[PDB]
Amino acid sequence: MKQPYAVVASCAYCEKLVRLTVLADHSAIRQLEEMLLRSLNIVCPLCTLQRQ
Amino acid sequence: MKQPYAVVASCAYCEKLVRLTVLADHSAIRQLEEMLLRSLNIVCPLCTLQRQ
Ligand SMILES: [Zn+2]
Ligand SMILES: [Zn+2]
Repeated sequence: MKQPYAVVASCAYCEKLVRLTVLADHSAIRQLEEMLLRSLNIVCPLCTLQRQ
Repeated sequence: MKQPYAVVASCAYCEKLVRLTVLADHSAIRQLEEMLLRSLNIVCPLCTLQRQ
């Protein structure tokens, strides 16, 4: 069962919160949240272009 | 070494392309791309709110 899930994480560069939605099984969401702890950061729309 | 990486994937709901940037080590990016094959989909801004 894939389910919709709201990901919330601080931008790599500016620590603004970045919100994105994914559709994923339980284990993928658990995996993603584990990645977000240390190994992966998401980037906000402005920093994704460069200027904060 | 974390590096910036442009993720491109089709929206779960509408198959519009969704682009996001992450900062991640090699193995995390490999892991993410593996997830995107089957177990995880990202969702575009409009579908993230509901109306396509
Ligand atoms: Zn930012
Ligand atoms: Zn969409």
